[PDB]
Amino acid sequence: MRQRTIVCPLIQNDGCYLLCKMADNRGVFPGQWALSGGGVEPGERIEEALRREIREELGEQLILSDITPWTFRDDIRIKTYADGRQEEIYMIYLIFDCVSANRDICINDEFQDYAWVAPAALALYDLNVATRHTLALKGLL
Repeated sequence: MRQRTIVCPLIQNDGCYLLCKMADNRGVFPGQWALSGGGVEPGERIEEALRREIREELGEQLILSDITPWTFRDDIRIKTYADGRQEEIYMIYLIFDCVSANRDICINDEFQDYAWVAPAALALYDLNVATRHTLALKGLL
């Protein structure tokens, strides 16, 4: 029963949403599509954590017009060990609406590809579970 808080940006430009394709040895299923995001370090505000993770994962050339808190949600993930023993990980997600003023992306090693996706197409991507739950809540699927 361990605990993680994740800050997640939902980045939009010109009506399209940014999705990133996870690198081939990341995730339980490799090469799923996802929102970027990460944890909040001791000593940092949640918006400071968000902006740092954007720069790290998507590069310094991406210019944000604004960032607004949207909503939160939670999930339990199970980690199953080699002998079938399990541990639960309790995740809280803090989701921000982000509008970017441009589309210049430089992905880091966590990702292998990215796309700017029309809302109608989002559901059809092989989204990871977290990303599907988030976009579903937003009414985009």
